[PDB]
Amino acid sequence: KIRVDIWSDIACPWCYIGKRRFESALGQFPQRDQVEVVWHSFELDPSARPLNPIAMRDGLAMKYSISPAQAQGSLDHMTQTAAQEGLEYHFDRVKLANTFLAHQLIHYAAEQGQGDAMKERLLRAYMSEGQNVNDLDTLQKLAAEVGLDAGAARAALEAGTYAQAVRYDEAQAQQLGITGVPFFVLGGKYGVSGAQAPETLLGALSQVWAEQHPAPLTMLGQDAPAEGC
Repeated sequence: KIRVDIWSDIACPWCYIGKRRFESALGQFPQRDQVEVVWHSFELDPSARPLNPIAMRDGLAMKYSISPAQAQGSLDHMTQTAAQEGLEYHFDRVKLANTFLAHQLIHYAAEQGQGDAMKERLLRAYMSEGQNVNDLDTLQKLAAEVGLDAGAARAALEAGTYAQAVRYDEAQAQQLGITGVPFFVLGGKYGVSGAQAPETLLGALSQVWAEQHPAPLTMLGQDAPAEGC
């Protein structure tokens, strides 16, 4: 097996682009059935208020200290880039929500083996559908659409069951020196930073697989005294 640990935020347009680019690489990878993908929580703004009422453009402009026009240029670039991945962004509709509860929902989903589908649904909800991913009703609905037990998902969110696990994911990232997302870890050994091209990720997958499958040796001589486990 090859394990791929991916750190990502729901509020992260480059993370969604990166998810698609990774999926393209994985589709090209002959041993894709041997790959285990695990999503890990990362918050770009863990101190974000529950819901920040301003436009994403203005939020971005404040974050990077730039003009509304250049902030718009940035949004436009990301929109155009995402369109090449089949993604239709609607930044004008984005609700600037704290994503802590959404990350908790992905943790809930992953216990049911639906981590990726939940991650995917939340990215779409955030980037394309103008949904508030801090809103409990909204999260419950999205859980239902993914095929989860909507009532159980809601209860887990209200109890904060996966809160610690999310914070641990975030601490893990800090310890690994991960300061920007999306970030890929392969085989617990190799780091790949940002929304890399499919070719790069496919190359990494292939490199790791090859490393774990050396050519069999040609044995010489007879077995001599040896010790084993």
